Amino acid sequence: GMECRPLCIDDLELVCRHREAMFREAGRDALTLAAMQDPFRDWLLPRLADGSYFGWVMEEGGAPLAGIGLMVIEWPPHPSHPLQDKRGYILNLYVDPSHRERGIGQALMNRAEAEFAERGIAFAVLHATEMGQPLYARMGWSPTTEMSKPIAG
Amino acid sequence: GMECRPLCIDDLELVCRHREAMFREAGRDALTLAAMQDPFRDWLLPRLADGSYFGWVMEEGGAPLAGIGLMVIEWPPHPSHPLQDKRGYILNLYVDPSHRERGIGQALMNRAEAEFAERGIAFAVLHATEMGQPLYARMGWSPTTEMSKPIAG
Ligand SMILES: [Mg+2]
Ligand SMILES: [Mg+2]
Ligand SMILES: [Mg+2]
Ligand SMILES: [Mg+2]
Ligand SMILES: [Zn+2]
Ligand SMILES: [Zn+2]
Repeated sequence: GMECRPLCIDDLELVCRHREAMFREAGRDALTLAAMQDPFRDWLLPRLADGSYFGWVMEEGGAPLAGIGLMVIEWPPHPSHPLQDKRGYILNLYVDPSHRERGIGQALMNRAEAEFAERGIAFAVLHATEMGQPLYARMGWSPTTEMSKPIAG
Repeated sequence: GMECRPLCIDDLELVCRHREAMFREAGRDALTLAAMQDPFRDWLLPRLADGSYFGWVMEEGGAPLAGIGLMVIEWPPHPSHPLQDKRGYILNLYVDPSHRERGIGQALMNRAEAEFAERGIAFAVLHATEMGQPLYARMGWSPTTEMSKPIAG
């Protein structure tokens, strides 16, 4: 059957694979993801260790098919969370391509949101792929007013 | 004349005033901003002190008319900055209502972006108000795929 478990330190490679696959499928350049590979792994390692990167893995008979990441990031108190100097952040949601008609992505999102609730977090954000956006909207997520610009990059 | 200067620790109250005015004018609830007031001030104080919140003030004959804030936040290496575990963040841009036809907002944005360039930052983000958005777009800023959801808030 299908079971969910918390991420652990031994999931380092899994998370890196999920991140790359998610971005590749969303149309990011393979060479850019190759440049990101080692920097991301080096970033993730200590944060799995100290729990600042947490999340959940969905497994079929013990084999990981999907994963999600979550963080609680420092943020200035804000009208969406006037009393809190933090917000939730969801990242690296990836579901195996042959297992996308089973509610896995929604199940992992539910686990992530529930974890934020348990932690008393007022407000959360994520950066969607075009593929994920309809699910997030269905689940009560709204587009923000964020904008971006390359500076030296 | 009009002169720009770096923010200093004595600008604590100025920055808090700018933040409130910016959000009020953007249509955020006055009561919510009132709830944010003390938490935000307490958050800002040590960060002005240590430079993690930096920025610039525009003055007319020594009287502050406008300000902008900038931070370099921790972030996982990402396809928009594959080699860097950080991104630039711009916040609290406010211009006195009687001085909005003078290019001040664009001038402060230019100073902020140049500061990020000096610091070798690859990529930056901001959260726009509807009022600011046309300027940012003119200045080469693009909407992101960020979405948000209240959790316990
Ligand atoms: Mg283990
Ligand atoms: Mg954002
Ligand atoms: Mg001073
Ligand atoms: Mg964002
Ligand atoms: Zn299966
Ligand atoms: Zn004047």
